[PDB]
Amino acid sequence: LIYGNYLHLEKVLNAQELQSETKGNKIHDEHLFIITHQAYELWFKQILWELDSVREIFQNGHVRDERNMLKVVSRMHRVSVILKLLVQQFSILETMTALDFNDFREYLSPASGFQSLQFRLLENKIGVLQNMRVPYNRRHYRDNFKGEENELLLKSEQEKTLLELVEAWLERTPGLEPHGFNFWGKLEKNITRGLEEEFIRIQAKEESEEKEEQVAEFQKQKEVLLSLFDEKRHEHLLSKGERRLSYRALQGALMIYFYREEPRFQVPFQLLTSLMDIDSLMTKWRYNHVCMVHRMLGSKAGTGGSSGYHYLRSTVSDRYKVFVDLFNLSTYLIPRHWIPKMN
Amino acid sequence: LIYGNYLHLEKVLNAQELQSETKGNKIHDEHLFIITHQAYELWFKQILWELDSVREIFQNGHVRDERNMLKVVSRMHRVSVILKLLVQQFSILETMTALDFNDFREYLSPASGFQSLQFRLLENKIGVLQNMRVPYNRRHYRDNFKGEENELLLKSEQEKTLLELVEAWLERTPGLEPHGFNFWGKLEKNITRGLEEEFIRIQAKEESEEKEEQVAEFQKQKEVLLSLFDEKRHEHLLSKGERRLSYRALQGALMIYFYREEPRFQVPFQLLTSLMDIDSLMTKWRYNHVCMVHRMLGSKAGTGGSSGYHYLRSTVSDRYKVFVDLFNLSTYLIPRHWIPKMN
Amino acid sequence: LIYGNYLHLEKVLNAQELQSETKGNKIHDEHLFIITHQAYELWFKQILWELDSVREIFQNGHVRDERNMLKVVSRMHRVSVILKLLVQQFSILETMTALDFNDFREYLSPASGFQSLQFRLLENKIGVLQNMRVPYNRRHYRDNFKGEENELLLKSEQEKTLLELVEAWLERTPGLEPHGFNFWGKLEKNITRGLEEEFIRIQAKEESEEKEEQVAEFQKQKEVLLSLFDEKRHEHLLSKGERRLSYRALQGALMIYFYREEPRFQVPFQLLTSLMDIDSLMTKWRYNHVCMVHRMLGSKAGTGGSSGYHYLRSTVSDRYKVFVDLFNLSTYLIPRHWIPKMNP
Amino acid sequence: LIYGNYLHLEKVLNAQELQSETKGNKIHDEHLFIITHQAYELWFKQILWELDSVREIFQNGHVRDERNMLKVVSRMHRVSVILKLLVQQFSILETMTALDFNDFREYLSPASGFQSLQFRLLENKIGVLQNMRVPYNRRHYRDNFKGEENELLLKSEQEKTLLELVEAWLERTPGLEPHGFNFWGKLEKNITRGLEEEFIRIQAKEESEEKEEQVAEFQKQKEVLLSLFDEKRHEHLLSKGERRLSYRALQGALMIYFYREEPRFQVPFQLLTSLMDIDSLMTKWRYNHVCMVHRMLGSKAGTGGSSGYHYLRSTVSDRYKVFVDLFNLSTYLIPRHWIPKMNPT
Ligand code: HEM
Ligand code: HEM
Ligand code: HEM
Ligand code: HEM
Ligand SMILES: O[C@@H]1COCC[C@H]1[C@H]1c2ccccc2-c2cncn21
Ligand SMILES: O[C@@H]1COCC[C@H]1[C@H]1c2ccccc2-c2cncn21
Ligand SMILES: O[C@@H]1COCC[C@H]1[C@H]1c2ccccc2-c2cncn21
Ligand SMILES: O[C@@H]1COCC[C@H]1[C@H]1c2ccccc2-c2cncn21
Repeated sequence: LIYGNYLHLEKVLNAQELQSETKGNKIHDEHLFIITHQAYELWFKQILWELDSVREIFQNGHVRDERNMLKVVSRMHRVSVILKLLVQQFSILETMTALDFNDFREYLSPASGFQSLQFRLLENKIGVLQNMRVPYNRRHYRDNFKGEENELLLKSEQEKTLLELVEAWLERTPGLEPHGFNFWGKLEKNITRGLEEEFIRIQAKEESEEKEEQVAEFQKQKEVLLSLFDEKRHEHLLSKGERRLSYRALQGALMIYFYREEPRFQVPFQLLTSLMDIDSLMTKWRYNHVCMVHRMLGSKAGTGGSSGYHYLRSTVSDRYKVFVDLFNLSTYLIPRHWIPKMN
Repeated sequence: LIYGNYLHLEKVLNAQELQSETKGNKIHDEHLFIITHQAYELWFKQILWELDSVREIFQNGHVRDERNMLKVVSRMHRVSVILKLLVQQFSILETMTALDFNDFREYLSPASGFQSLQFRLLENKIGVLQNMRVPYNRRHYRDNFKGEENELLLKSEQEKTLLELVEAWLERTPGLEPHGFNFWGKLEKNITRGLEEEFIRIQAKEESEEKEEQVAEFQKQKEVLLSLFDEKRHEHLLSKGERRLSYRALQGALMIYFYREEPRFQVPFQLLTSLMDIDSLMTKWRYNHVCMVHRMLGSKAGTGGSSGYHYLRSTVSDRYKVFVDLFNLSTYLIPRHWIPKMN
Repeated sequence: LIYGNYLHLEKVLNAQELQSETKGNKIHDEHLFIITHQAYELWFKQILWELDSVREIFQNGHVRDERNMLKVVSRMHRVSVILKLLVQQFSILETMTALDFNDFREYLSPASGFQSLQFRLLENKIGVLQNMRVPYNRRHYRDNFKGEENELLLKSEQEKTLLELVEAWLERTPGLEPHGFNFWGKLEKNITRGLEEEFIRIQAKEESEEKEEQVAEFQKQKEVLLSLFDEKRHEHLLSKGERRLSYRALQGALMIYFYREEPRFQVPFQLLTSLMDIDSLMTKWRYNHVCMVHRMLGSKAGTGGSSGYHYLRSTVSDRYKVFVDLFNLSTYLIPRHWIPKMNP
Repeated sequence: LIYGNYLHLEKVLNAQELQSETKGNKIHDEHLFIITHQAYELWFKQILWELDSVREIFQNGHVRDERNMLKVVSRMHRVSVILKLLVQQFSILETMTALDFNDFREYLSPASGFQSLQFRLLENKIGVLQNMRVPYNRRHYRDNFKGEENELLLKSEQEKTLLELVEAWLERTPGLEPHGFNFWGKLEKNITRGLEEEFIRIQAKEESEEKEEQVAEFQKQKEVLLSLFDEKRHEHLLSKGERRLSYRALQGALMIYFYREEPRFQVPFQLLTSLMDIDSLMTKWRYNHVCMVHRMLGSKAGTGGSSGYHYLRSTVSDRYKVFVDLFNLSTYLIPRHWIPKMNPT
């Protein structure tokens, strides 16, 4: 073929219709606003392309096969790389002044950011749960989409999410077997014994101002480290939304996290890293978007009532962090010797 | 002289003393931790060097002289550039694993993060207020310091801060004069007349859901826009800490913000931009530091039974933003034609 | 009005046709290759949109009017910001392996990067010159285009380029007037007297190997500074292509460069800076692209009998630098006191 | 200990002596110039710390042991990360104007950028050879040093470089054994038969314009792919300096490069990638340092009538790229099916 025809530039480079130009008063900066979003949507399409291919590798149940595992890790890293660029893409819109923006703002109404199907699909496919999704202007997230788009968005809710699939894989981690290696058993013993060593040692220190603080630190460290073995706490925190992964998935995640230097757990750890990197960048994107909406509209300007800036500020939270459990693995790090070994 | 002697490399490259190596068990990654902090401290010294030079240009009262104004804007931009790099410097410490970090963590005690004199001076010299700051372990920030350091740290609180100096400059903005150009007067009249025209436009509009939805938004925006002309409200918000700049400073800031395209207001706006950039990057530094402490240490782990991650997450707030008023200027943007004519 | 309809997502998100998928054997990484180029082309469209608006502000002859000058500087800075991002966009294609790329490479032929109309227009509108443009496999860039495209590409060559327009503006700089301020005169005298004083200073020093180093450097710098006032040398370098701006434009550029701290020359300098940034980033884009063609195809693999990597290596040079004269202004920097004082 | 004492800030933050201030006329921007270099030198110290630890892991001969292999790959990646930041650090010095720079430039003489011991050690320890070093003002790089420094710089030349150590490791790659798996044998046969099959499809009537260029390209590709198996050519290119790795090392590198998707060759490939990244970033550092030396003092000025810019422009070349052979692995890229099948050997 020919470059332009292969890339369908007859469609791509003929999709720029300025509403200010259509309504007479053509505003120059409107073209930047069009291109920016079109670039974002092209990248969301690519993110979904990678995400759906990764999801299907899991659905086949052959993720553990080293060749398929690499495809997952690499494509997950790619999404991380795309998102990294997408955060930097805000710097283009920083060149647009608040004044020049408002010259065309009026022509954009009533079109909303909530009408970005690709962003919504991307959120749903990762594992952003609808139940613990903050509602704007007493209106639900799916009311903006009314048609074949609503049908496609329902599929993303129903179908197995990336979190659901990663949970499944984490549950099947070798070494968790109580009759086999028994990681959870061995760990509980070394930790309880490690803390007994620690409590007596913080007591075998001179009665200073530092001790009333260290004793109180112990009651919270001991609480955190042992609550790991309390399954009822885990089941209560899951219902609240404070935890996403199942108890067995959490055990698998901790195993990979501790044995990250081991050859068998290097690549599974890389995947966990990529899942955390995707979540951090999804947050940085939301944060950089919040700043953009504050610079252009203000902390009070919204849609027929409540400010848009205050709804979006509540989306830049740990509730929107799908792989929140993976971030909390670091709260349970124990000295190297306390980790059960091998022969 | 000679490269090494000029750069005093006999001091710089002979300041790396590994505590794990001193206490026998040498940990390799400890050297990375030393170098990173030494690089940060060199950059904080440079930030303070620029900041103090900018502060003294203001103190002389000749900041309005175009030649001195350029020195300020350029040096303020430089601080923005240094901070941009310091945020990126976290990526170096991302190469250190949580496991390898804990191997030397023990040797670091009792040295703390808020024992960094340069960072504290940097906060104080910008205008981070002592009353408007969150305490860790019910202790003050100055209690960790003693002697000559505590003496130097009190000077930064007492002496005129960058905010105090910018406020002073903003108060002396030409055009605010009520018998001169009378910007504030002209503005208030234009906003009243503007809202009136906007109202009869919404009133004559065909009675719908969007007609009543627009009335609710009009009433909220009308309230907001005229709240700007209530000086006692401003005075009450200043005491609460919700605002930092004086009422006359806020008027000057709004003048530069609206007339940013004017030749007389391009450079003063660049300064306001750089000040906002500094505040944004100071936040991004705090945020990137809190992501580092959440994956190196725990969400509950800290010093003396305290927050740790939770305290450093309360610093990543608008209360630590010194130039908060400058960010809120956007919440008062009015259509281009409502802005009073300059000539 | 709806988001998708406003942004014409029915066109944009329905323009992804994988050739490997069309020919059966669907290659996954091909979709990344499509999206990447489509993103690049959307950004080239935006760069051209800004560039053409800047060019028309100049063509009206009212660029010296501070309000129009700001529009130019700001939009030129925006192009710099867009280019900065496109350089970083190569990092996306770094995730694609050489192996996975060759699985679909076959399905792309005979389509070439030389068929990117927008990139060619972008080069021509800035002021990349055809006569001093390296030819690939004994074939000119315009041979790869036909019809309406070839007609539109001819217009970009004929019409006033950004360089031609900036040159025009630089020629009309106040202070160059020999009967007025006479900058070039004052500068020539001052550089002569300055070098004389600097010579007394080096000569009165103690005879050592440090003195002979300062001598050889003074002699070299004396040659460079005095060669600036040689207009025929400039005229000869212009014909060779080693310089692009006219002698009077070069004088205006030096004036802005020295008086950059002055209120009247702050914004004109910002423009000069922006142009240099655009040239630097256009080079960094070419460099980051030649580093991808090497990694994906190799040092010797080309289209015809010629090497792809070797040709693209010849574009990452100073001949493709439109604003090359602006980069060389630093070679003529003189001590602050040698600079002629300003008239109030 | 206390933060300041642990980090020896009494040394670090008391090492800033402005020469313009010492000679009366204090220039503000001089402090930026001091801090920038001090930051660079701290990072060069850290790069050397990682580099020397990586070099000793190789010298022990236990680099193939998966646990030690990871230490190497990770620390090599860290150097890549530090260098990435060092390239971005030039943006700090971009805030300094050419005019403000020249106000203090005079006070810096006769100190030179060549007097950076750490940078020289870093170059020598990687594998930048003295035989292929471009000379400035007809003065060798070692002449700018004296005493203990000159003694320490000689050690870096003598001792096994990172290239020498990587070459050694590449030579011992499993599968190269002619009686074992015999990769080079299998590969040679497959490339010959592969080229034959392509020639039969090309030479199959349709004498057009496109067909002749396709013959010209086949003939050029056939030449390059076959010249790979000519060990005589390789040893001639090694003596010229156009290649750095030994013929057996090149074979090992190609094996990892083709079998990169294999579980046994994932981590060795990551190392090769990190080595190439280090080489790319070392170049980007030199290039960004060339742009800066052009913006300040121009393109003609330097030392003793010799151009500073022009010399640093000649260091941006492929001659300074130590792992140049690794970059050229992409030139001998063959269709997936031509690559020999992996059997347990
Ligand atoms: C001029 C800059 C921008 C402004 C002022 C802006 C404003 C807003 C506002 C006010 C909202 C809340 C919903 C609404 O009324 O639309 C929103 C939502 C959103 N915006 Fe933007 N936006 C901007 C740029 C972007 C860009 C460049 C993208 C990328 C495609 C984007 C994607 C979205 C998405 C996906 C949402 C829904 C977010 C969520 O529910 O979590 N916006 N935007
Ligand atoms: C391994 C990575 C790091 C960890 C785990 C870490 C941990 C902490 C912790 C827990 C705190 C709270 C106070 C304390 O107990 O010390 C803190 C404070 C602080 N850290 Fe670090 N830190 C790290 C890296 C850095 C770096 C690279 C710098 C730069 C010099 C830095 C500068 C500071 C400063 C200035 C504070 C006081 C912050 C405030 O009060 O707002 N930290 N750090
Ligand atoms: C897989 C990565 C890429 C490879 C291997 C590649 C390869 C090449 C090659 C070999 C050429 C020489 C002409 C030809 O045969 O096409 C070329 C030219 C070109 N490529 Fe690419 N390219 C890549 C990515 C890109 C991207 C992402 C863009 C951005 C749109 C791009 C834009 C161009 C342009 C505009 C030219 C003409 C350059 C000139 O004449 O100065 N290429 N590319
Ligand atoms: C104001 C910016 C700078 C200028 C004008 C500058 C100029 C130069 C010049 C002219 C040379 C050639 C030798 C000489 O006469 O010194 C050189 C060499 C060098 N510079 Fe700089 N330099 C600058 C910044 C830096 C920085 C920030 C570093 C980092 C430490 C650096 C490191 C070096 C090194 C290591 C060399 C030797 C390079 C080689 O032989 O390959 N320079 N510099
Ligand atoms: O409703 C939004 C108000 O601010 C301006 C953009 C408005 C809206 C919008 C309309 C058309 C095309 C894109 C976008 C967009 C992205 N994020 C929010 N949106
Ligand atoms: O208190 C911190 C707990 O985590 C480990 C580092 C601890 C502390 C620390 C000890 C020694 C030298 C520097 C620093 C530093 C900077 N920011 C935090 N720190
Ligand atoms: O001719 C190029 C050889 O390498 C593969 C891509 C080939 C060509 C190509 C074909 C189709 C779509 C885009 C591109 C592109 C960008 N820069 C070069 N190209
Ligand atoms: O030789 C260089 C000419 O330009 C000014 C700096 C000169 C020289 C220099 C003097 C003192 C301290 C550091 C450096 C350095 C690093 N790279 C170049 N330099």
